[PDB]
Amino acid sequence: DALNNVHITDEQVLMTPEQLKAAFPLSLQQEAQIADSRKSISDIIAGRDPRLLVVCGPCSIHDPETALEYARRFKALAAEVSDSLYLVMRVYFEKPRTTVGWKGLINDPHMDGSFDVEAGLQIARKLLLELVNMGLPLATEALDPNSPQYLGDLFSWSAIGARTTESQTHREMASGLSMPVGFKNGTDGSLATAINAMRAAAQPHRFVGINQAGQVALLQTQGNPDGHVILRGGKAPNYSPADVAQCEKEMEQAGLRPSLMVDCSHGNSNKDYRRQPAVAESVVAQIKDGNRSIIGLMIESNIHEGDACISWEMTDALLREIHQDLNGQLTARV
Amino acid sequence: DALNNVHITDEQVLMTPEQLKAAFPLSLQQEAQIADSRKSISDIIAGRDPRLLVVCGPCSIHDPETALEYARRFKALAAEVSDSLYLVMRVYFEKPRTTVGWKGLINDPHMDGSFDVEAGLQIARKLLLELVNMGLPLATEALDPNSPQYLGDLFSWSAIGARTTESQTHREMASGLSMPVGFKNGTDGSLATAINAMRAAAQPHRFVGINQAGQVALLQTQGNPDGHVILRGGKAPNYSPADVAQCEKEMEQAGLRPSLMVDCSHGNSNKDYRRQPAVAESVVAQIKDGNRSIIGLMIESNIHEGDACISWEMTDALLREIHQDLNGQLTARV
Ligand SMILES: N[C@@H](Cc1ccc(O)cc1)C(=O)O
Ligand SMILES: N[C@@H](Cc1ccc(O)cc1)C(=O)O
Repeated sequence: DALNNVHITDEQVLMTPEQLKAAFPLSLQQEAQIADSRKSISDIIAGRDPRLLVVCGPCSIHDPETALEYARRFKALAAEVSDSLYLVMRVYFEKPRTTVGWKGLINDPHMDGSFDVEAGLQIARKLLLELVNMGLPLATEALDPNSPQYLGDLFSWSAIGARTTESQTHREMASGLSMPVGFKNGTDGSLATAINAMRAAAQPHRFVGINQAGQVALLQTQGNPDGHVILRGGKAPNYSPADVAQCEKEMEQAGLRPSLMVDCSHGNSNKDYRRQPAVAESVVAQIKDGNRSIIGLMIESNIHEGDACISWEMTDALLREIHQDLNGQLTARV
Repeated sequence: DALNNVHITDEQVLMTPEQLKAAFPLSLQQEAQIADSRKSISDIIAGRDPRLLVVCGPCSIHDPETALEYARRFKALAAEVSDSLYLVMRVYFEKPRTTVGWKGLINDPHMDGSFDVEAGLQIARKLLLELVNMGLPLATEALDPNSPQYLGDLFSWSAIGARTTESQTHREMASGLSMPVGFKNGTDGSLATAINAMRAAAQPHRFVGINQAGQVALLQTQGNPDGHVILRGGKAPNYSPADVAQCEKEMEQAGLRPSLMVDCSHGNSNKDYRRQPAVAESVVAQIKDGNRSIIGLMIESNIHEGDACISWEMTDALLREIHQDLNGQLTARV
């Protein structure tokens, strides 16, 4: 053709969500465990559970074995602290916002720039199934309408940022996701985008995505009742008590019940791993001081540091310190 | 299902690109016309055609009749300046840059929050076909891997921004597009993203999109040889002679022959319509003083003024004045 596919040499129909799930299905036990973790995170966000939601893990998943080692250490740490903190392992296969670099375990699993999406999807789903069998709740970030259909049944929490809310085809996708959702503030620091997205997510909507057969589809949503804001900083950090108070005020003026998670990383640490514990400790001080809107923390943490990810030893010490400082000023708030 | 589509109430398969094009096919005259306008734009970008490429039109399309009214004036003006300026009408249905508001003619053609994408696609393609039959080359912006399959056969030029380059599944989509492509600089003013994307677009690549049957597919690309940079400001405008010289320097240092278009709007006018003409005039001055890299202009222009769109009268006066000023210096470059 003179106009169509002039610069396309080949086209290959991808494996569908149907086929991926049939090749790597969930067991009844795994399904029940995931539903229960989603319910627990919903209860925490809604204030019915006193514990603090801690989404912690690597900046981006590198390979299955390292992720499993981190998961072993993380589950070990979580069993000791779960009476005050609900640890959820973030499994991000890719990093937002790059013109450059490795495309991640799903797109380039062989790590040679070959773009083998189909093998990456199977590797990722197998790894996620293994993580679920370890008893770990998993956290993701929604960046497109396709990956929820392939892998969303394995996650208990999702972050929503500008890649969703600034599209028009699927800006309302959060209202149709089966998991609790946290809405990141604007890159400039605007809370309005996150607040509007959180309010809209509780309502029925329609968006363009795919069906289980990999076909472009129009989806009608029911509304997602489990939403909260994520404070991740803008040009300047926004975790301070004054910024938290401003967030609570803007949420209350929107008619929402103030519920927010503090990202200790990117915009509140300014890309430096050394600042994350300071943000976490400021949040702990605020919770001690009768703050009730802060429902969770986000922490970027690898086995080693240096990346804005803190080392595993720092993560262990920090989570233990938070648990010791958060004695029962969290049962105080139910 | 207790895990899948909990908050989804309905799902229907959207009309495929195949079916859309079967319902609203291109006549062979329009096909040859679009191919010829693509070739002419490619010639301008490569420096074979001395004329200046001018992409100009509404901030976004409001409804079909307003678009047609604009189009008749724009075609009339294009006829009278066609020896020096090659006019291309920008037809942007979606806006980038929002989380609230009207979803545009494609998603909400009834403009009542209905999200009737299937009717919007047909209305949009009907409008585009009528615009093509008026003899107007058309310009779009690629914000999505699916909309090119539905409507790209009607466009002669496409802008490429962060929505493409800062995804990791279709970051190379431009290398597989059948039309010349302009790469916008980063929001911060960084030229590296646009330059790297422009270089990568000339190479064979792979990206995830859809086939003509609406199925998720992996596309292998041949490479797109018709690329240029779009200067659209950052934290400050970047159209000045010093900024253009720096862009030339960075492009040459990347191995690219300097070829750029100056956006007289968003970052370069500070979203103040009153400043758009000055920008354009500056570009004119630079060409009169020996510039060889500036190949085009982009102008946001509607029937009425202030949106940072300029009025049609401002547009007409500005384009005529540019045409008067440019006559001889353009053939002297090639
Ligand atoms: N299946 C997803 C919802 C969804 C459906 C279609 C999509 O394209 C994206 C997401 C869930 O249960 O959360
Ligand atoms: N059909 C487009 C190329 C394309 C193919 C698949 C996509 O998902 C997107 C774009 C063109 O000819 O320009």
